[PDB]
Amino acid sequence: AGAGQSNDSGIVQQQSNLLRAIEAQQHLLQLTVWGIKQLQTRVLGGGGRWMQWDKEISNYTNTVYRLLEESQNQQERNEKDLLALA
Amino acid sequence: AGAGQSNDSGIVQQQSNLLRAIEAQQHLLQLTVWGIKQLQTRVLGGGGRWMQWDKEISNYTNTVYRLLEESQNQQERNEKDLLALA
Amino acid sequence: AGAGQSNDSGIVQQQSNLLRAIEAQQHLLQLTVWGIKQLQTRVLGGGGRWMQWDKEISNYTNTVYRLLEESQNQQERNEKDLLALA
Repeated sequence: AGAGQSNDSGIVQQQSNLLRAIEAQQHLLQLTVWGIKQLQTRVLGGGGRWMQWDKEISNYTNTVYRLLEESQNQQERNEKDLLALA
Repeated sequence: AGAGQSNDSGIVQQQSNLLRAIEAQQHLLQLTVWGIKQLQTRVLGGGGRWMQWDKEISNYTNTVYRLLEESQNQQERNEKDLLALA
Repeated sequence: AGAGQSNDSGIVQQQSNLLRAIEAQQHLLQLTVWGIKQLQTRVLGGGGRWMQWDKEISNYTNTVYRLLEESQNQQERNEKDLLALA
């Protein structure tokens, strides 16, 4: 009962934790993309398949962004709902 | 009570969100591996430590895959169980 | 009721699953950083912006680590709390 609330609070906290981890990993991913681009641009050039790659990176980066936004909104909703619990 | 159900529904939705985010990040990871392979193959060759790297990438990619599969199954189970709630 | 416990157990299991996935992806990330470093060191050298990059990678890697540690602790707490449920 009170046991239930504490558990729920712990699970909601845990979702915040995991969201935070995925966010930091997204920044790591973008840092790796930067490094690869610095090498590809310098070593390879040249265009074409790398244009495919660039757009593919962009597409997936944007879906992660949208997912993280949706997850942020859901997190605040969940935290609000947790706080209204009897 | 009904408050509890809404919270639970929100937490389950949140797990789906995070699963989706991790899936998209996995695709980003594979895109970065592709780019690194394109450079390594071209610049470095050559074999050996990069064979270690390739198998290491494969091993970890496979555990993520298996984890995502297990997570998908768990998600459907959770969603089924949520729906059976009184 | 018992329905509630099973759901909660499923959600806690699901958090463990996602934590595991993020952990494996972190190892993949470090493997990609290794490969990029092997190319940058060989092709580019040279220092400076790559020193920025190295510290940036380090900073974010450390926050993921700390987040994963915090998430591990939260997971054990949640699992303990789940087990004390009536």
